[PDB]
Amino acid sequence: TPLVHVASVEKGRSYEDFQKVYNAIALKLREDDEYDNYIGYGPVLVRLAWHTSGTWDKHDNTGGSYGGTYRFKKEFNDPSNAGLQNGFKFLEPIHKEFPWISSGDLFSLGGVTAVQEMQGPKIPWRCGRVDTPEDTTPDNGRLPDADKDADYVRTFFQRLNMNDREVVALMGAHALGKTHLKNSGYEGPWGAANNVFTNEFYLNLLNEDWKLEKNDANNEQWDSKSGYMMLPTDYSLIQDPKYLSIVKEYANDQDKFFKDFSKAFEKLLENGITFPKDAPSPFIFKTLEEQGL
Ligand code: HEM
Repeated sequence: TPLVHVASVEKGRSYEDFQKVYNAIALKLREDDEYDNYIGYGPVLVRLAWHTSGTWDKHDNTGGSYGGTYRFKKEFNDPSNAGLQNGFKFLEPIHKEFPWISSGDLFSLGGVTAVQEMQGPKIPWRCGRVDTPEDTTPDNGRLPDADKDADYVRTFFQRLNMNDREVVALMGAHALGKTHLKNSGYEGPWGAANNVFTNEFYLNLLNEDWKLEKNDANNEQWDSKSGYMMLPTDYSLIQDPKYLSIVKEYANDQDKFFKDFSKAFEKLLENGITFPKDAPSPFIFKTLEEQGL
């Protein structure tokens, strides 16, 4: 038997209210810019949007972005979530300013905000997630391991109802940010421009000379002479012939990657949620640049 989670618009709010939150997040991202050696909080916000959505299970409709359960200790302390506390504390002051927004809507909106402010595509976003109680927090272990191969990646993502194209598009977000030894047992960025959203991950995967090395934590990762790295799960995208075709596609067509990421990422953030027919349409927020702010 599967739960239903129906979206309920937080009371009386409309598009101008959520655009105000987006703007608060965007402004903080622009100011609090020294984090992680001047990478900024953009990438950890996108990670946080993904980890809070990616516990979803299509089979029983548990986990996912709806309940905003990352705020509970079982989930907050998932070893897979190590590092994400920095994104949570970045958002805490925003939530105090806008205490009316649910936790789900805030964690997911922070990811949308960060992608757009890092020059990525527009991501339509829908409000309505409702905080659910502590007993609904998912058990640890639902997020993926990095030391596996293409068959594991494909199987993992079937749980999230993601197909080959969606998975490859979604992994493009590893253009952003980096791995941190003390968080995950891997170290290094995937590329040079790690707080601008581009198709650089696919380019580097195809064009770099990758060498399998062991890092100071005794895990294997692929390293290049440029100073980039790839997780085994990243690198498996060029080992699997179906994945590789899509990697080449996104490497050679920026716009297509942007459109496919937008669709897949929205779906990720909305998995598990039922929207009434009279729910508002998806919002498309303007960036600070578009508002002239
Ligand atoms: C195979 C599945 C995935 C694996 C194994 C994986 C693994 C990792 C790991 C280990 C990190 C580094 C954390 C750290 O130690 O600092 C990371 C970072 C990141 N992941 Fe993935 N990830 C996966 C999928 C995704 C997806 C689908 C997204 C897109 C929403 C995503 C977005 C990110 C981002 C933005 C970071 C950078 C965070 C930061 O820079 O602090 N990842 N990932």
